[PDB]
Amino acid sequence: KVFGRCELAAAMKRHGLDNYRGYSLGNWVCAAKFESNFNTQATNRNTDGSTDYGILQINSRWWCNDGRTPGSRNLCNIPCSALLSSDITASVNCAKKIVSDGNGMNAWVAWRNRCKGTDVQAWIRGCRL
Ligand SMILES: [Cl-]
Repeated sequence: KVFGRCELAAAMKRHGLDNYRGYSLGNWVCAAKFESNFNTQATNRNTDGSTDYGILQINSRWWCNDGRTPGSRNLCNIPCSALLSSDITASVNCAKKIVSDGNGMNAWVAWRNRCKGTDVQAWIRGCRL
């Protein structure tokens, strides 16, 4: 599922991401944009052999099990495939754990490099929320 900008904003708000750990809704939409182009099926392998999954590109090294990242963890206690669903509940719930681990949204490189310090509110402008 490829989300619309406002469709995704609505979904994230409904799942309680707006100002979660102090991150306004626009941060999350900006992050999803540059991480996955709003595409729940997005996947990307990285150097250590781990894989990033879903609309928020959650990594198998720590957060989910994909059966092919030896010595990794599964801190969200989910199969990584669950992160590829059209329903973002799994991704959002897992994201909540990640942004809570002490490093905030810096855990998402795309957010750090492309959303942080920008006018992130622009990402939810015009949306019925
Ligand atoms: Cl991540």
